[PDB]
Amino acid sequence: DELYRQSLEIISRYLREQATGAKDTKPMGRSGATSRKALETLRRVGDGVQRNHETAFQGMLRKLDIKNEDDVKSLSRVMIHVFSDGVTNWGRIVTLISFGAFVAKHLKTINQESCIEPLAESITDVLVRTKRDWLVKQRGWDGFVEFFHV
Ligand SMILES: CC(C)(C)c1ccc(N2CCN(S(=O)(=O)Nc3ccc(SCCC(=O)Nc4ccccc4)cc3C(=O)O)CC2)cc1
Ligand SMILES: c1ccc(-c2ccccc2)cc1
Repeated sequence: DELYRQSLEIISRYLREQATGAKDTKPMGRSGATSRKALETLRRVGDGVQRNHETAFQGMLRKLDIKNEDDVKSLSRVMIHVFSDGVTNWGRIVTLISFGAFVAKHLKTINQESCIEPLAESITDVLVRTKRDWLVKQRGWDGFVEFFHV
């Protein structure tokens, strides 16, 4: 599925870039022009959310204590249910991705870099399994870039 593949492309690249401090220069797939604009957006908005909500993110990180792939697996099963409840908006979706980047930075600190790709997959699974129809209706990643346009 195309939407899953493009979402994972953006989400995995943003989480790994936040954790390592280096950009991925490997080519993107079809819709690469949109994925580059989505990453430019996440570098502005996602970095901003992590800074402005640092104390809440630290509290959530400390309580969840994600330190391995099994932790990511267990948490993704419950978060598919939690993320399905309540209103859907681009603010909620960028906060999920921003929290993923916050966790990815912590995983690099505890020498668990190998857990960033499964984390990006679970973030993508949570997002696409619960919001597929909303994402499609809101013009997908083009809609995301348009909503946060400066
Ligand atoms: C990849 C994986 C490791 C699986 C993963 C996936 C998701 C997350 N979650 C969820 C998404 N957020 S959010 O900040 O985007 N958004 C939220 C943050 C907070 C809240 S307040 C209410 C949560 C609560 O206390 N429920 C609660 C408390 C006790 C019992 C039952 C329910 C709700 C949301 C929201 O979107 O529903 C971050 C934390 C973490 C890790
Ligand atoms: C239900 C619906 C939306 C949110 C939410 C909104 C903004 C940022 C993070 C989560 C939480 C619970």
